[PDB]
Amino acid sequence: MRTISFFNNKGGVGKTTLSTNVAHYFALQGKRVLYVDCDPQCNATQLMLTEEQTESIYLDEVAERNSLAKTVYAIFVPLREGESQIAAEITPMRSERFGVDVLPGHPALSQIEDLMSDSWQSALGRQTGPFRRIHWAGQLAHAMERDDRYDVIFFDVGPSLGPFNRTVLLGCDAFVTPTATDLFSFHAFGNLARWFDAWVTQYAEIHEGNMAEWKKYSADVEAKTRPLRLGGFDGEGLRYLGYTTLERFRGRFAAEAERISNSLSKHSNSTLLGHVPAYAEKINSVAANVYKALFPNE
Repeated sequence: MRTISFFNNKGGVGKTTLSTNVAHYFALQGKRVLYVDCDPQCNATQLMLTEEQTESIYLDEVAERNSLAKTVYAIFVPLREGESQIAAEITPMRSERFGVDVLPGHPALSQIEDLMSDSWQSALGRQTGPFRRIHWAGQLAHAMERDDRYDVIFFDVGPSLGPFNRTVLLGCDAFVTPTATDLFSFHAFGNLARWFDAWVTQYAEIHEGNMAEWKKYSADVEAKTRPLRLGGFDGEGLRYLGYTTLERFRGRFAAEAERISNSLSKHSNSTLLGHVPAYAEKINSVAANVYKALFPNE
């Protein structure tokens, strides 16, 4: 059970199209894929699901709160109420087009972004409670892997790079970063590398400091901590798979990409998965490279 994600500061329509296409490809390689839309904009959601399915979730008054249970917002209800365990009981929807179950998004995730910022804050203070709450990402990945419901999970994040999106990377085993190559796009991609190095180090403390604290007040801590896939599938942490372009910076990109790769784990590769402009000729190239890196074993 692996988790991938296509993170990016710039953010846009191309990042969400690359994501969905790669997901589709993994599906073709005979793999049960789950696509979780954690973007308030719900771009990937309103793309993989038909209007039928769409107006099916966001169908007056209190009856609207029925969508909060049919989307991804659902898994957070318990965490919001104080508890420290997501709701494994999720029910995604099949995407006929892409052939991958997708967990519909919801513009109400803006409230979950506040829940994560407050959690990440307290977690800094070595508060075991919210500490294991920022691990909701891996907590979902673990519930899936355990019930053997999916082989791969795609976490589609938004442009933001605050407390929330951070907690999404914590659930990822790897991630790619699609860029644009223009001036502003690159200037942003540069600031992105700086950001990683920053929060990854902060987390490194969050982890060490919380684990040591918990451990000194319990012995079953080694088990209560299993449900939140710490470190990923191999415990080696988040891994950088490389980047993708959508010129004058041909070097500056591959240069800053290394800073990102180095900033993270050792298994981190900083190659260039390819470019994305009958057409599936280029996308196939990327999806396939992202696949070989995620599943080196034939």
